Amino acid sequence: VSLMEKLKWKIKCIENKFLNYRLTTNETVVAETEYGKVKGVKRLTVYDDSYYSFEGIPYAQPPVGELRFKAPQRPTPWDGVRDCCNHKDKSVQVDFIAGKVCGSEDCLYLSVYTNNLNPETKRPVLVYIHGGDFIIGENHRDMYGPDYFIKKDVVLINIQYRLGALGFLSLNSEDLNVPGNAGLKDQVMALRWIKNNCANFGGNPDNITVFGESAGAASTHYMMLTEQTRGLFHRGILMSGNAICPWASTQCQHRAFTLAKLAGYKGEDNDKDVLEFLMKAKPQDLIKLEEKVLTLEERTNMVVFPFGPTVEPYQTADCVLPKHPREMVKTAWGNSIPTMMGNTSYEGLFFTSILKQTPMLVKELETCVNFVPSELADAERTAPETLEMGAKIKKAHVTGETPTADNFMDLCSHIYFWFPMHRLLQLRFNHTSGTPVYLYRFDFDSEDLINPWRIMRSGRGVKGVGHADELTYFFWNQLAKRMPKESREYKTIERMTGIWIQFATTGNPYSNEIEGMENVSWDPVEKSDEVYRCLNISDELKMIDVPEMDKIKQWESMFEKHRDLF
Repeated sequence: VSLMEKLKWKIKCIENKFLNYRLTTNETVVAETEYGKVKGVKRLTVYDDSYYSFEGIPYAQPPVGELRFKAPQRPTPWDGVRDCCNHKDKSVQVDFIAGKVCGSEDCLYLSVYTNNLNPETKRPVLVYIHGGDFIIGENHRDMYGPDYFIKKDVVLINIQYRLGALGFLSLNSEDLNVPGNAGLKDQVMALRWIKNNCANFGGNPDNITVFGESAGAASTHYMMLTEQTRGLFHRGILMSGNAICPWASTQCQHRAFTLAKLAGYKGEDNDKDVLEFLMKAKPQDLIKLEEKVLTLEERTNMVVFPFGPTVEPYQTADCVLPKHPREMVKTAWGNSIPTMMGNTSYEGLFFTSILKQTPMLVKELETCVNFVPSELADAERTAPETLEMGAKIKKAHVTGETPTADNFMDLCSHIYFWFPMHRLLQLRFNHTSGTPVYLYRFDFDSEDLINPWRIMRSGRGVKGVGHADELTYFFWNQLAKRMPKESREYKTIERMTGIWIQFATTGNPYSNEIEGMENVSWDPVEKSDEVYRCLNISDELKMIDVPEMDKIKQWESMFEKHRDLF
């Protein structure tokens, strides 16, 4: 991120602060929770809709002191009224734009938003789990404003959960009770809170939808896989990711020692002494060092992140992931709830600036051996069969004589999103009984309305619909502006929130009351389908054969002689 955009961002932060003052009314309201009363505030949007805002509702004890690295514990109840008229801290993380550490360990909070606290009928509850690679993100309204959803009669809830090493440290020694996945256990405890408390805000605990994008989609899928959450919610939406994506899990049990050493630890590699050191470290020091944790060997083997969701080494009462997510799909309660999945039309455009900084990355397309799924590749990636699989990847994506950056980004869309989606659909068909799954493809490009993640990846002016560009049409943010009612952007906001609300309500994303959806016949994907069909959202809403299908089939062909691994 350039100094020019950093200054522009700081200017936007200040302007947003004063806008939020002008959007705050003097009307406050009290609601009940199982732990005590909370005070919220009525806010306006730039469109002059209004909503009640409760931020900083605790769903767990602050995970500090002896509770660092542990599963969340239920919070202490209070008498009186807890002030929820302002946001709390985000989880400790490196700011995606400023590049300095921010946040606090005191971050286990959720926010609840609704246009009417005493509605005439109990409302669908939509629960958003943010992405950010399990290392960044927040429920702050400068990124995730509820202003578009609250136009309609739903309850919207945005959760936080622990990030980075603080959320995902994992140690083999059973006596230490640090098995991993604390941040996913935070999500579990928040979902239990939502089930138990949403009725106090007008919500229907029998009609909860969990949705999330990127690592939030992997998170939502994990919440559909684990026995810990069986029956807690009723629809799921996986936006650009799932839990069997190769980037969505890692075995990180040996990395706590490495992190401790980077932070000044002088002792030996045993879990007890390593944990003792990490319990005393300042949290900012651990988070700032996370980028250095992966070893030369792990980088060589293309490990994505050092700490993240892991297969837990031993069983505990709160265990979320007892087996690899591919095996968990086989018995998952969430296979039996209505599900919607989708991606954008140029997911890999996300890598534009990375390829500008290091153009030699395109040389990876000469053989493509480094993109072959690890379960199919030999250890050295030199075996003739591995070169043959790489050649199939190359044929799918290299469209001219010499590989290009655009070819690289197209490949990225598939390795990180489309191919894992295909593998999940095919795996899940073998372990479900007719519960429908619906596909969408987000294909609406505008540069009149943008979001902060385009700036974070240095993508202003870059044409195409990249990863996370759809969030602009779901959430208000501090870079947004009021759009005319007749504008293509405004209509896209109405269509996207409208489809998500319709799916959350009924488990079927089609409604003739959504403009442009009248002539849509949106069937779910069947086991017998050889070509997937999806609702493509552009300036129009159209059912189409997934354009990515041919390339998806080319990736699948690598498994022809290894079908047991597909």
